[PDB]
This record gives sequence, structure tokens and C-alpha cells, in this order.
Amino acid sequence: NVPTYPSCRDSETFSTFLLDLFKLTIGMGDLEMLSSTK
Amino acid sequence: NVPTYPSCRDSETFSTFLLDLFKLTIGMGDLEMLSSTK
Repeated sequence: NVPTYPSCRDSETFSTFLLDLFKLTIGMGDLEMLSSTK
Repeated sequence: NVPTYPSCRDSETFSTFLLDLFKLTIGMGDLEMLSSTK
């Protein structure tokens, strides 16, 4: 700090990142940015 | 010319300018119309 993926890492971080990973490449070229990073 | 970027300048000015041009070379690409120029 809270169990939200667009802020923190959860159990589904293994899933939802790699879903959002190639989506951002092909057609989701708009922002889609994870603010809370180190 | 008021201290807002998408019509203007007053430095750092530039990192957001690359977002304006790189999206124009691809799809989603909002016009972000800079008719506010001289």
C-alpha cells in the first residue's frame, strides 16, 4: 500500500500481464501504462 | 502567448511531443491538433 492489478501485483499477475503484453504491441498502441512501478 | 502543453510550450515541452508524432505514424493516433501555433 490494495488488491488491484493496475496498481499492485496479484495472483493473476502471471496471467493479466501476458494478456496485456502482446495486446499493447499489435493494436493497443495507445497509452495503457502501469504507473505504480519501482 | 495558459501553462498547459497541448496548445503551448514552457519547457519539458518535448517528451509529450514525441507522443504526438509517434501516434500519428500508427493507427489509434488522435489528431492532437496544434493549430495553436503562430
